[PDB]
Amino acid sequence: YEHTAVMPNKVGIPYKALVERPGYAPVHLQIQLVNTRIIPSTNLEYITCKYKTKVPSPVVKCCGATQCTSKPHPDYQCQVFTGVYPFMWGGAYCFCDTENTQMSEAYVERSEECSIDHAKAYKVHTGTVQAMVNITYGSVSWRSADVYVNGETPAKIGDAKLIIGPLSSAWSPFDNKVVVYGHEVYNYDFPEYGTGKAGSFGDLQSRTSTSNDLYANTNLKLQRPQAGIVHTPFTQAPSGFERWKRDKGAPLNDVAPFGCSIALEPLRAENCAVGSIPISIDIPDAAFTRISETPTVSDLECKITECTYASDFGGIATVAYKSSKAGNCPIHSPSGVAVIKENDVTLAESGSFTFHFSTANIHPAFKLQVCTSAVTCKGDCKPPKDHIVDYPAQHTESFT
Amino acid sequence: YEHTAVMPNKVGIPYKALVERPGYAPVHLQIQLVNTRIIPSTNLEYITCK
Repeated sequence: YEHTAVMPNKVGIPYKALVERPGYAPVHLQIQLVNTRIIPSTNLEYITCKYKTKVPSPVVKCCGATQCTSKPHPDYQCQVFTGVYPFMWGGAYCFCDTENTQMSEAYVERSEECSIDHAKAYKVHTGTVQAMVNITYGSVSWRSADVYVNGETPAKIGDAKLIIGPLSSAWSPFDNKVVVYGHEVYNYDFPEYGTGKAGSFGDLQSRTSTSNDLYANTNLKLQRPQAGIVHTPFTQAPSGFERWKRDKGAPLNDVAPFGCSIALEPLRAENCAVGSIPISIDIPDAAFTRISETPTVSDLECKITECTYASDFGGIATVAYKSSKAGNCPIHSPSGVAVIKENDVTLAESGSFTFHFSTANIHPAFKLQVCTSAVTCKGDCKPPKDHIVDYPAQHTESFT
Repeated sequence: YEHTAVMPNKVGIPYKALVERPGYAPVHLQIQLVNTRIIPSTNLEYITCK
């Protein structure tokens, strides 16, 4: 009843296996993986965005110098100039000709746009993956269970209880350093907090949008106003966050192999088809029925009808059933050569019922198990010319 | 599927060909040539009369 089985990690591929429960009628299983969310553990480092040089009003003493003070503003650049003669609309501003001094100061403050648009640095750990599994086994034909991958957690939705994982591959598309920009994910190597070079990425680094303190290395340097005019000419490197926005690499959600996609989320990488899962499930004995009730289908034979050497269910075959009583009968092929989309067939008195399947061998010689009745369906297949189908469901490529 | 086939250039004959695309039932096709006009390119030279 406790059917342990390793399962390939695919999303849209069934796992219709058969339970070889002694003393009772065998019961088919069926497992599907809707999602394979990874959700690695993450730790935010800092957020960067365009900055705004909030330059306050200059201090202009008409006759006399004025020493500046080292204010605690981030990247607070202050410098005093000498020998200035500012004009304004109302005429010349002072009667002195050399004692005029200007005290110009400027500091970098994060732009108002940071509230909505801002990159996010992230350092990630291994984390723990989760999956949504649908199991339509036996006669219940339904399940809607969210499960983990750790090799301890039971999942007991409906009547059956089972345990999943751990994954065979520790492959994580995320790197140790991950940069998230609004909706797309880039595995860019942000240097560290409080060390960004001016002009490059992370010129302005804030711990959090709420955090008041930040790290603004913009190489801001004021210069003398020209021709006696009241303003604050400041020379600084162009916004580093503006750069790398128009020349960033391909997002990780567009270069991650194994068909894995990401989202603005706990950063799960869903549908990351890789490795296998050691699935173990405990079927309740209630679903089991006495073996003495299943009709006998011995002395039957299998005939191939038309097999296509393709990926979709192009293979069909007719089975000449030789039964005694009437009832349901699970069908399954223990061999991985062929996969049968058909799940249950009712048996009449010496009837014949076609079924569909798919295979990957030119001359498929696969065992067919029919409610405790073995038969080999040997035949021939033909490759298709119009290779236009859904994604392959045979998942059995090997030597042919 | 793309049933490529050479058939004789005749008028009164069905070209009963089967389409054996795997996965589906074969279907027959009938082809007949009612007309075989050639219509070569021409260029008027001149006109003569009594």
